[PDB]
Amino acid sequence: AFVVTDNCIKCKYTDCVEVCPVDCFYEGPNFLVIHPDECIDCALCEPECGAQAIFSEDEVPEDMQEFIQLNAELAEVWPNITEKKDPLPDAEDWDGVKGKLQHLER
Ligand code: SF4
Ligand code: F3S
Repeated sequence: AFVVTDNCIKCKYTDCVEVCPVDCFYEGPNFLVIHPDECIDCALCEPECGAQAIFSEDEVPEDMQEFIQLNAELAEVWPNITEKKDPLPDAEDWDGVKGKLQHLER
């Protein structure tokens, strides 16, 4: 599985969904996750994310490991998203800001 990690939060560009051949992205108010059972590890979404938030599960930084099960948990409860939409307002201001997990909205 690939995993969405902290910098997606409050940015949510959604550039990643357009290349996902299996549509396994799931949508929160201010964050996206990857459903690890449906994801086929094609890696195509990784270079599409301007916030560089997406990692292969085995390359998730040590300080963001919590995001692995968080993706799995929220992918079960959020609605599927298969089409690009406008990034969140002020996404540029939050791109690069650390510890945005504290801002995650369910
Ligand atoms: S790695 Fe491929 S299948 Fe998995 S979330 Fe990214 S685009 Fe979709
Ligand atoms: S910011 Fe989030 S919505 Fe997709 S393009 Fe990057 S993982």
